[PDB]
Amino acid sequence: QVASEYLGGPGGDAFDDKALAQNGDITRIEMQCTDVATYIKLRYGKVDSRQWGWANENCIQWSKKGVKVVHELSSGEYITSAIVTYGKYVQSITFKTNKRTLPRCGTSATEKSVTVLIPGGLKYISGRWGCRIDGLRFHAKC
Amino acid sequence: EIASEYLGGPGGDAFDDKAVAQNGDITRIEMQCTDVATYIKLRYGKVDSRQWGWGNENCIQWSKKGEKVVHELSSGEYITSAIVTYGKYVQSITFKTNKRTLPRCGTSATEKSVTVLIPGGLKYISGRWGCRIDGLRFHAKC
Ligand SMILES: OC[C@H]1O[C@H](OC[C@H]2O[C@@H](O)[C@H](O)[C@@H](O)[C@@H]2O)[C@H](O)[C@@H](O)[C@@H]1O
Ligand SMILES: OC[C@H]1O[C@H](OC[C@H]2O[C@@H](O)[C@H](O)[C@@H](O)[C@@H]2O)[C@H](O)[C@@H](O)[C@@H]1O
Repeated sequence: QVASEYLGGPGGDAFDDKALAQNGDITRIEMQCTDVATYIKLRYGKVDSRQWGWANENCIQWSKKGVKVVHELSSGEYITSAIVTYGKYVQSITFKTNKRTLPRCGTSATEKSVTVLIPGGLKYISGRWGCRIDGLRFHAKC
Repeated sequence: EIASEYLGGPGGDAFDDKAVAQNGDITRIEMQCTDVATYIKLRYGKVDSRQWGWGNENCIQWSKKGEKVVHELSSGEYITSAIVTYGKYVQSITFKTNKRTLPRCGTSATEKSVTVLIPGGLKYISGRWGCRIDGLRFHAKC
């Protein structure tokens, strides 16, 4: 389907939620948030993706960890906007839906910022990950 | 029935290519480009819309005019995203197709910027217009 550019750096390993997204529309957003966003895990219908980020609790060498943040989406709710700040890594993620605007994950928003609009709702993410979210790409439904 | 939010300001007169787009898929982008994009005019199959912008030559009293730019789409090529900078008006537009990123219309890109995904390809545009492009809304095929 249509996809944004890749937002972030070259580190970590690639991931692509495409196949998992065939289970259904996103029903839930889970992140771990401190001064930056250290992982992202979407639920597609009733099936969670893997935890994309914070590979290991020993990641506490190079960044704060943060607290788990879960936003359950209501039926018919979908993600229409993602504001991402990023350089070598994704720094912060602010999601808006057709129903509400969620709090930013990542209190520091000092890196270069991009706003991606997804009419009809986000279908899934891909990117790269390890101890953090090295980068994100946003995929539309068609 | 999927469409982006309206990007731009309240001036001009509303336009909507919904009807003229029954003539077929977009085959050409014609714009007028200086430091801003002053008009847009898509061709739907063989039929052009009216010129949405640069109402008349007295508009030179308020902004530069620019040069006509035409991008011909090949069969099976469709517009999949637009980077739009905008405020009171549309400032610049960089269209991307499933085959290529095209040159930007409007050399100045200093106003708020959004990357609009257009799922399934652009079906048609709506917006508002006068001496320039007050605003745009992208109607997706999805
Ligand atoms: O996802 C971020 C990062 O995770 C892993 O690297 C973690 C740190 O390892 C150190 O050697 C380096 O000095 C730090 O900058 C790294 O954050 C992973 O090995 C790497 O590929 C990822 O980019
Ligand atoms: O399409 C933009 C603009 O076109 C016409 O306005 C042109 C200018 O008129 C002046 O009075 C005004 O001070 C300027 O800001 C305008 O650019 C149209 O009348 C207007 O509705 C449109 O916004």
